[PDB]
Amino acid sequence: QANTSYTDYNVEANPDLFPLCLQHLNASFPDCASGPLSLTPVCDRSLSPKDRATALVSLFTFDELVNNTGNTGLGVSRLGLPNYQVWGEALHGVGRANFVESGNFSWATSFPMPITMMAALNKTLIHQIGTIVSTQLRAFSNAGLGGVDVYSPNINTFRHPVWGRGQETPGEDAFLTSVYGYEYITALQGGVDPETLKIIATAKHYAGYDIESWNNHSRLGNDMQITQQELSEYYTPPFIVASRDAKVRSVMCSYNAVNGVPSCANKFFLQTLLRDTFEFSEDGYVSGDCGAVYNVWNPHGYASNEAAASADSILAGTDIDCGTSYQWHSEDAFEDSLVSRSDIERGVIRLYSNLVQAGYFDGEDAPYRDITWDDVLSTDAWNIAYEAAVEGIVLLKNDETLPLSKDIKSVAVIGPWANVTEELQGNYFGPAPYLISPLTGFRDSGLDVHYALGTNLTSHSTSGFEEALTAAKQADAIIFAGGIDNTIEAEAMDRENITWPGNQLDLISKLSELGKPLVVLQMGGGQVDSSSLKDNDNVNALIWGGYPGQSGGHALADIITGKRAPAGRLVTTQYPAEYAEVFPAIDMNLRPNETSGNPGQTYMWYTGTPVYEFGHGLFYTTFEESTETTDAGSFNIQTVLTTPHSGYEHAQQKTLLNFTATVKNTGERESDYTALVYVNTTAGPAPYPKKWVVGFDRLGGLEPGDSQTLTVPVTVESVARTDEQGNRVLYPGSYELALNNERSVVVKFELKGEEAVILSWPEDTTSDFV
Amino acid sequence: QANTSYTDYNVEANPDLFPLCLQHLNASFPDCASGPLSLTPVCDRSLSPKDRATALVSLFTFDELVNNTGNTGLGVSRLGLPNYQVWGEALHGVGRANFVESGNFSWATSFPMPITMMAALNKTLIHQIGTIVSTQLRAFSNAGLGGVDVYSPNINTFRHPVWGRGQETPGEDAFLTSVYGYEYITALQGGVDPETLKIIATAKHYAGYDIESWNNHSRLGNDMQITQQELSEYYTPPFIVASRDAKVRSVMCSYNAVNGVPSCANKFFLQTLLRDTFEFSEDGYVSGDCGAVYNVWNPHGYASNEAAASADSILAGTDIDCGTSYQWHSEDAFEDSLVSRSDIERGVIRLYSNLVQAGYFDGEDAPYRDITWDDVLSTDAWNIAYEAAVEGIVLLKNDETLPLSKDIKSVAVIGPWANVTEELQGNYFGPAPYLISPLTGFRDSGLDVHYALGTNLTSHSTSGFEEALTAAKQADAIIFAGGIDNTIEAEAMDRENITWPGNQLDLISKLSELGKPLVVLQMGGGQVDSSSLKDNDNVNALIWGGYPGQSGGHALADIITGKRAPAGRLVTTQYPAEYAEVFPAIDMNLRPNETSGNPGQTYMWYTGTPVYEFGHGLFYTTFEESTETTDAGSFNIQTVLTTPHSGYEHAQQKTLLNFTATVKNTGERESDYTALVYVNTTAGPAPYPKKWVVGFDRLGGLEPGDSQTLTVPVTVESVARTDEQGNRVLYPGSYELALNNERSVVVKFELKGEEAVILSWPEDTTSDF
Ligand SMILES: *[C@@H]1O[C@H](CO)[C@@H](O[C@@H]2O[C@H](CO)[C@@H](O[C@@H]3O[C@H](CO[C@H]4O[C@H](CO[C@H]5O[C@H](CO)[C@@H](O)[C@H](O)[C@@H]5O[C@H]5O[C@H](CO)[C@@H](O)[C@H](O)[C@@H]5O)[C@@H](O)[C@H](O[C@H]5O[C@H](CO)[C@@H](O)[C@H](O)[C@@H]5O[C@H]5O[C@H](CO)[C@@H](O)[C@H](O)[C@@H]5O)[C@@H]4O)[C@@H](O)[C@H](O[C@H]4O[C@H](CO)[C@@H](O)[C@H](O)[C@@H]4O[C@H]4O[C@H](CO)[C@@H](O)[C@H](O)[C@@H]4O)[C@@H]3O)[C@H](O)[C@H]2NC(C)=O)[C@H](O)[C@H]1NC(C)=O
Ligand SMILES: *[C@@H]1O[C@H](CO)[C@@H](O[C@@H]2O[C@H](CO)[C@@H](O[C@@H]3O[C@H](CO[C@H]4O[C@H](CO[C@H]5O[C@H](CO)[C@@H](O)[C@H](O)[C@@H]5O[C@H]5O[C@H](CO)[C@@H](O)[C@H](O)[C@@H]5O)[C@@H](O)[C@H](O[C@H]5O[C@H](CO)[C@@H](O)[C@H](O)[C@@H]5O[C@H]5O[C@H](CO)[C@@H](O)[C@H](O)[C@@H]5O)[C@@H]4O)[C@@H](O)[C@H](O[C@H]4O[C@H](CO)[C@@H](O)[C@H](O)[C@@H]4O)[C@@H]3O)[C@H](O)[C@H]2NC(C)=O)[C@H](O)[C@H]1NC(C)=O
Ligand SMILES: *[C@@H]1O[C@H](CO)[C@@H](O[C@@H]2O[C@H](CO)[C@@H](O)[C@H](O)[C@H]2NC(C)=O)[C@H](O)[C@H]1NC(C)=O
Ligand SMILES: *[C@@H]1O[C@H](CO)[C@@H](O[C@@H]2O[C@H](CO)[C@@H](O)[C@H](O)[C@H]2NC(C)=O)[C@H](O)[C@H]1NC(C)=O
Ligand SMILES: *[C@@H]1O[C@H](CO)[C@@H](O)[C@H](O)[C@H]1NC(C)=O
Ligand SMILES: *[C@@H]1O[C@H](CO)[C@@H](O)[C@H](O)[C@H]1NC(C)=O
Ligand SMILES: *[C@@H]1O[C@H](CO)[C@@H](O)[C@H](O)[C@H]1NC(C)=O
Ligand SMILES: *[C@@H]1O[C@H](CO)[C@@H](O)[C@H](O)[C@H]1NC(C)=O
Ligand SMILES: *[C@@H]1O[C@H](CO)[C@@H](O)[C@H](O)[C@H]1NC(C)=O
Ligand SMILES: *[C@@H]1O[C@H](CO)[C@@H](O)[C@H](O)[C@H]1NC(C)=O
Ligand SMILES: *[C@@H]1O[C@H](CO)[C@@H](O)[C@H](O)[C@H]1NC(C)=O
Ligand SMILES: *[C@@H]1O[C@H](CO)[C@@H](O)[C@H](O)[C@H]1NC(C)=O
Ligand SMILES: *[C@@H]1O[C@H](CO)[C@@H](O)[C@H](O)[C@H]1NC(C)=O
Ligand SMILES: *[C@@H]1O[C@H](CO)[C@@H](O)[C@H](O)[C@H]1NC(C)=O
Ligand SMILES: *[C@@H]1O[C@H](CO)[C@@H](O)[C@H](O)[C@H]1NC(C)=O
Ligand SMILES: *[C@@H]1O[C@H](CO)[C@@H](O)[C@H](O)[C@H]1NC(C)=O
Ligand SMILES: *[C@@H]1O[C@H](CO)[C@@H](O)[C@H](O)[C@H]1NC(C)=O
Ligand SMILES: *[C@@H]1O[C@H](CO)[C@@H](O)[C@H](O)[C@H]1NC(C)=O
Ligand SMILES: *[C@@H]1O[C@H](CO)[C@@H](O)[C@H](O)[C@H]1NC(C)=O
Ligand SMILES: *[C@@H]1O[C@H](CO)[C@@H](O)[C@H](O)[C@H]1NC(C)=O
Ligand SMILES: [K+]
Ligand SMILES: [K+]
Ligand SMILES: [K+]
Ligand SMILES: [K+]
Repeated sequence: QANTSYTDYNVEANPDLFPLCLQHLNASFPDCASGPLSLTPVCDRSLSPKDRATALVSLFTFDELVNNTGNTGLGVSRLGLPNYQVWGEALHGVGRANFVESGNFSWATSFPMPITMMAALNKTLIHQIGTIVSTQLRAFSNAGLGGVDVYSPNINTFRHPVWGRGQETPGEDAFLTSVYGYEYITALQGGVDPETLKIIATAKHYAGYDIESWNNHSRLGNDMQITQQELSEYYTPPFIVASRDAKVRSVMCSYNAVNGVPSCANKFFLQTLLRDTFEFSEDGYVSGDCGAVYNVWNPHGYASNEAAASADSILAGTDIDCGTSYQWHSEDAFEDSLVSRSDIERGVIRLYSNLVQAGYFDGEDAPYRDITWDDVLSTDAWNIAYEAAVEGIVLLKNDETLPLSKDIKSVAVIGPWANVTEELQGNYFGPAPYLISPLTGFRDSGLDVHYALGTNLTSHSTSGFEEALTAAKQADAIIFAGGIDNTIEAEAMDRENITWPGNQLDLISKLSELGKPLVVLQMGGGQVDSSSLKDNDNVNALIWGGYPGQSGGHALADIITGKRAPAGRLVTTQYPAEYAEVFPAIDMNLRPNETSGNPGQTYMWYTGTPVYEFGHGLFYTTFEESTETTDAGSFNIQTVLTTPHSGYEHAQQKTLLNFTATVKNTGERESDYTALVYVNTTAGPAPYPKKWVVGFDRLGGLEPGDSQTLTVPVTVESVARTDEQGNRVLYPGSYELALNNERSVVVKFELKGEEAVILSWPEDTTSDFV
Repeated sequence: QANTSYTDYNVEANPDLFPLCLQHLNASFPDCASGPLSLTPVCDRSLSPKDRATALVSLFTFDELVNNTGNTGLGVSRLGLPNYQVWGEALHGVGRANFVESGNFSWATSFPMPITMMAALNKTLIHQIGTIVSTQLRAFSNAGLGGVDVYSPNINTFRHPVWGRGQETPGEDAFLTSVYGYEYITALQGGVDPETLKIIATAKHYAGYDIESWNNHSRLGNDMQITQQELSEYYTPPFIVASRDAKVRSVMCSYNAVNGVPSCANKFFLQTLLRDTFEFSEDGYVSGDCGAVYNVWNPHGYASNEAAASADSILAGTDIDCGTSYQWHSEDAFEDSLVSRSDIERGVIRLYSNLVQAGYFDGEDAPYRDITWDDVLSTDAWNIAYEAAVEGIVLLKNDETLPLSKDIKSVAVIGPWANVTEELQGNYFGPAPYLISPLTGFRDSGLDVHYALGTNLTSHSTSGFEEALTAAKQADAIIFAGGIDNTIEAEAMDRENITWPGNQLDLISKLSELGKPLVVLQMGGGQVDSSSLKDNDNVNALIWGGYPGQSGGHALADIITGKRAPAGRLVTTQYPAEYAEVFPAIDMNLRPNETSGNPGQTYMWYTGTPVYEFGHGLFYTTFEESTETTDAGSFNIQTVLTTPHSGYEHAQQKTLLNFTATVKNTGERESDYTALVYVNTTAGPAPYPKKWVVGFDRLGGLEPGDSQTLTVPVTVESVARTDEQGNRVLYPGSYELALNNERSVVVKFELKGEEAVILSWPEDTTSDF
């Protein structure tokens, strides 16, 4: 929109937002004791949030209203209503507060990226990180340095491995991503529809959004073709959980179109599904992504100008524009009879219904107003950022080599990821209190360190190889730190292949020839094809370290020395290189299609051979896994659905059965234990998935010789399939539950009786109406 | 459904309901102190109604749930959840409680029918009647003789004069019917979204429902073709007001189809309009009319069988079935994958959310649990049923014969409506404490009364004429009581003409030849063509008495003797007879169509000459009306919509201007004064309405020589028209406001600027999908 020459947004994936949209605001609170609103209904705490917000908005002029329809809400000076910034961020830490240069409020805790947080398979960790982030956000708000809503979490799935924003997600699985959303959202908001909202969370990006730019296909003009079956079974479940179960107060509509219609103008998505099917809060608001309303016109061409784009997005259910479309074009829309004043008010009322419920109008003694800089210091000092990295690092390959023997006195630390700063933080980060590189972690370890760069991330020069081989020949062991970073994968920048960059694999190869223990760190969010390292017996160990955050280097060193033990697992598939060449990344069809050369997408459908599977991870000990009951027997679909469901809003939320096993540490070292529970079946119509996740857990601190019971509740809805119309359906037939990729424990069950619908999927009558 | 031989419901207008649907239930309250529910969340008074209702429904088995999807909810004995009857009625008084034969709870106050209540043009009267009905319903509830929801009020409009249920309505105008609805609903519920609901009201019948049976077109099979412009401008506003403004907690979906789709299976009506456009309560529930879900299958054929009818109605948003379709076919629908269990639960959760908000779970000290038989007696003793009849009687014709001069000592009281009982009550009534006929009113007046039947209502016999002509010759003055009743106009029985029945006009004609003062009472809800009486100089006076309720004869006699003075006005058009012969009553098009022989419908569009107009009524005095400012000047549409709107949810609810006039009693008797304020314009699309109502009021007790100020707020929304897509739009141009049919005061105003949409009408993408 603010471009200075011709810009084709069908190819360019970065919008050009106006400075008003990008402006940070100095935050403050309305004065309900003595200000102009003090004797008016918005300041009457006996009324509902909706009645208070409706009363406030009735006091505005139209010009005043329109100035508060965008993220940069200019306020209403006449009424003592402050400016209010909707555009906050908290992907993995406070991200878009008004950080000062130094001293108080100059930093916030930088956790690992979500892709690393999820690899821990610890739902309690995601919840605790959300509670700290929520506290830190409220500290910035009380200092005047931010608002009380954030555009987090990202609960899209990492469906295709090239995606430049997969790093922001909990991986490729809808079950894990749903649970991540639930934990992070309920932590941010301070409970499940609580008395006072702590931070308003925003589930994004709804929906069908998982490509930035691949092969020139800009997100801003992408029109993704998705079957109702796959929309219902895969592209929407995280949002169903966020809306129905976590009770999220905001959803962000995506830049892209689906089946012809931009999300923010998509009456089927916002009204028929989110509000009428997914039980979205009656007071919930939809934010457009930043420029997405403008994109309804340019470049989608769904509306013929920006005033018509604004009207179509408001009438579909986009309440707040991240942008300047509503602020600068809603008056023209009104004067051209495209919208009523009441239509424009509806979204601002919803926003302020949530600010009322967060205590914005309730004065200095309301909940969470007493959080200070000292609460940022004391929550950071818990070192949960370090704990998260320790739990989410994944061991892909090991012989005897890790943890390093007491005989290893010196390490050569080599490669582009060894000496780093902000690379540790991925994207959507604020300033950190410190950043510990892998180099620094080893320097702090008390091993002798010999550092050589060796090669840059994307280089075809061997200039630095000799210095690196020299360091390696004189050390007892070699740590090579490489992979990808946000110079390769970012917002508006998908990868065009899924191989290691530059000549990193060539230097690793030469390092493997020296007769020394060789440990490789594969960093970054997306996976790279490590088949050459898998196959090389002289590459002794391989770790995926993701984006490990402010304490990353200490976590990596502590795992490598065995001060801590790994138990993370991959939450995406590491595909072979050819996967990214053989079919278009914009093909949204999950099921294999030999005709189109689609081999099937994600661990659920892929018919090829991963380098390392979804759910792969190794330990510093051995486990023996067994169950008392390998055959859980039969359950009648009609019986399970027709008994009472005390404690659940819906019958299908009940536990169908517990997956239960005995896990014994039969090895030499204490370790945590991570478990994924997969279901597979021939029930329902072909084609059939290989399997799908129905549960997960992390057990803590199994000492050598000790046993712990694993108990994973498998719900009725977790084993439902999806019919060709998008209905969620329980089908009669044979099922198996399996522990991990190797299926160490298998529990069989049968569903008897007739098919039953558990979710009725509404017909899309709006997207193609004439 | 329960028919014993083949029944064609395309022609037959009465459903055959199963006895379970029709069964009255003994009412009781769940025990949240000591019963099985006491330790569960539905008995936790700290939670929301919705959370409490969701928690209750989660305790049920599916078979228990399904037994509570119909109006006759069987309860859940395991949980101590009582049976609960959703089918209550309170059209104009308690109507469907478990009345006992004699003594306490054997009767309730029987007010005039709505059509007579509205003719008073007294919005406070409608509210006060609702408050008394609400209090009497609560007395029956506390006695275990009723529930706490009613299928009232009827806020359809009396669009076509043949309709057998027009009597139940506030007349043909959408503004009046919207105000009636708002006042009666807020009175029933005990406020505007109050803390505790008093009685759950149900706006009915949504939508396009205004024909029973005319020319064998049964309501059960009728598929009414309505433009989006007329659906928005006329057939839905009373429901928009009921939902948005009165905050009604229930809507009843109608028997008929509109534009191919039965109302109860109509996603556009229930979801896109009522829920997504009209701000229906997030906890509100839709009831089908009694048998309506069954009719989605038989006879509409929208669904192929009763299970599919049930599933389509649930998915569209019909929460509760008045009938046995949900109770006896829901399980089949679930087992055939037509609905989920959550789909079936949604409607019962909505019903119980309202029952929780009415204090149903809150025990004997909850609000309204202290109302007893004492409160029926004390509210009845206020005599508001009498006052309503006095205020809603309409004087159509008079030459100073009324009120009767003191020289009249004897009256001949003749005709089929003289000696009556339940005729006074119209329909949807319970037992009354007493019923005063016109004959008893005159016997109580201290006039000497000579009674003669004269003729029966629908008679081809002159056998009683001689005895009536004799009584008339012997008396000083003749009162003829006639018209129509529920033997002519009823549910499942439209009129086939709009003329006086039998030979009543022949006997009046003969009585007009005797050189005595002659007063005719035209009784019943629909109008009959009284042109022969208008034109006969020897018919001295004509009164429209509607259905005037338990005290009706005292109200008529007190008007006629001048103990009270009439001020009511007609709330429907009295059309000439040929109006009911020249175009089909099932044509819903309001705008005149010369090709189809449609002359335009209602006072807003009719291009013919009424016998007596909508808004016509006479007084026992003369009034002089004037205003200081006849030109209120210009208003800019953008300016008016862009200033603040403090105290209003919507800008368009603001007053645009006040219509004000000085009204002086220039005559010799104290009188009330009634006013209709009409607007007319050349703004917006042709064709142009003749006029439409934007306001009304009733001033009280103007003594001779007394002046009062009439002040009627004209809101921005009241003068908005409707475009071809159904949007409510304010148009620039020239407007006139006019006091009454004679336009005694005219105030001009101009709107300037650009058209503005004040209500965006959503596209119907579902009806033809
Ligand atoms: C899956 O992920 C889980 C979640 O992350 C992992 O569980 C976490 O493990 C961490 C690492 O061990 C624990 O971190 C250490 O915490 C202690 C402080 O503990 C106290 O406070 C904790 C936080 O409390 C707040 O948040 C919770 C949870 O949301 C609330 O419930 C509280 O009310 C409180 O809320 C406030 O703040 C929030 C956020 O702003 C707001 O939202 C609220 O409104 C409030 O303002 C709390 O969790 C602890 O509670 C545990 O311990 C209690 C007994 O002490 C016990 O009653 C509780 O039941 C709970 O018990 C369970 O957990 C403990 C956990 O270890 C078990 O032992 C127990 O048996 C039960 O399972 C507690 O109240 C902190 O001091 C540590 O930091 C020091 O040590 C670390 C080591 O890593 C160093 O790096 C630091 O630098 C630091 O060093 C200082 O102190 C040293 C010792 O004194 C000293 O040596 C140094 O010099 C230096 O001064 C850690 O930060 C974490 O508590 C725990 N979280 C939870 C929820 O359990 C889980 O392990 C993981 N894996 C698996 C397999 O599950
Ligand atoms: C348009 O229609 C209007 C509404 O019907 C007409 O106004 C009505 O006129 C009638 C006839 O004159 C009059 O009837 C008399 O009422 C006498 C008792 O009055 C007191 O109580 C009533 C009822 O109170 C309850 O209801 C109202 C709400 O409707 C509520 O606000 C109260 O709190 C109370 O609630 C309780 O019951 C309800 C229902 O069950 C529950 O919901 C609730 O929980 C409670 O349990 C009040 O309305 C009266 O209020 C008037 O007087 C007070 C001050 O005294 C004023 O402050 C108030 O504004 C109002 O004033 C208006 O009316 C009075 C006359 O009453 C005028 O003087 C004044 O100028 C105003 O017009 C009282 O508090 C009752 O004793 C009397 O019965 C006796 O006479 C009859 C014959 O007439 C005999 O048969 C009897 O046996 C008795 O001997 C009679 O019933 C109504 O009170 C009045 N109603 C209202 C709402 O104003 C209006 O005339 C009409 N026409 C025009 C031109 O406007
Ligand atoms: C679930 O997937 C597992 C793993 O592919 C299938 O395993 C086979 O089961 C049969 C017994 O029915 C054995 O004879 C084979 O040896 C098994 N193969 C493996 C790889 O273990 C299982 O059949 C699938 N179950 C369903 C119900 O779909
Ligand atoms: C409002 O309606 C009145 C009719 O009541 C219109 O007044 C008539 O105007 C025409 C001019 O076209 C005259 O021929 C008639 O004599 C008028 N009749 C009466 C009874 O006054 C009036 O023009 C309409 N105004 C608008 C703005 O539509
Ligand atoms: C910006 O790009 C658009 C096309 O996306 C174009 O129409 C417009 O002219 C450009 N603006 C400027 C100032 O170059
Ligand atoms: C709207 O915001 C602009 C700045 O973007 C400001 O100059 C203008 O005064 C605001 N309008 C009103 C009515 O406050
Ligand atoms: C910095 O923060 C600490 C802890 O909340 C506080 O004591 C100190 O007053 C702050 N400094 C200023 C300048 O406010
Ligand atoms: C590490 O990188 C920093 C820049 O962050 C650079 O200044 C420093 O010289 C490098 N350290 C070594 C040992 O080369
Ligand atoms: C690595 O990149 C830096 C920054 O461009 C450059 O100065 C340096 O020469 C490169 N080193 C090698 C070994 O290529
Ligand atoms: C498989 O791909 C081919 C070639 O694009 C296409 O014609 C066919 O519709 C696809 N099948 C499905 C199930 O989408
Ligand atoms: C599953 O295990 C949990 C935890 O022990 C238990 O409370 C629950 O009753 C079990 N559910 C079933 C179906 O066995
Ligand atoms: C009732 O009438 C229907 C047609 O409406 C017919 O199908 C059915 O057989 C009748 N029932 C009986 C028992 O005659
Ligand atoms: C209601 O109570 C009466 C009196 O005990 C009893 O005769 C009748 O069977 C009960 N049930 C119904 C359903 O009316
Ligand atoms: C459902 O209602 C019938 C009566 O119509 C009754 O016999 C039956 O017991 C009820 N079912 C349950 C589960 O209560
Ligand atoms: C009937 O009502 C009166 C209240 O007027 C009360 O005193 C009496 O006890 C009641 N009769 C019975 C038998 O309950
Ligand atoms: C009036 O009708 C009643 C009830 O039909 C009848 O019993 C009575 O005799 C009639 N009165 C006269 C005066 O005919
Ligand atoms: C009027 O109808 C009644 C009842 O059908 C009949 O008994 C009576 O004889 C009729 N009277 C006249 C005058 O037709
Ligand atoms: C007038 O219509 C009624 C039904 O409303 C009918 O009984 C009567 O025969 C009709 N009169 C004539 C003269 O056709
Ligand atoms: C008038 O009626 C005719 C005949 O039914 C019809 O074709 C025409 O469309 C109608 N005109 C309007 C404006 O509806
Ligand atoms: C209109 O009349 C009402 C009722 O008296 C009054 O409150 C209001 O202020 C008046 N408004 C104008 C514009 O005069
Ligand atoms: K492949
Ligand atoms: K009679
Ligand atoms: K006519
Ligand atoms: K105002």
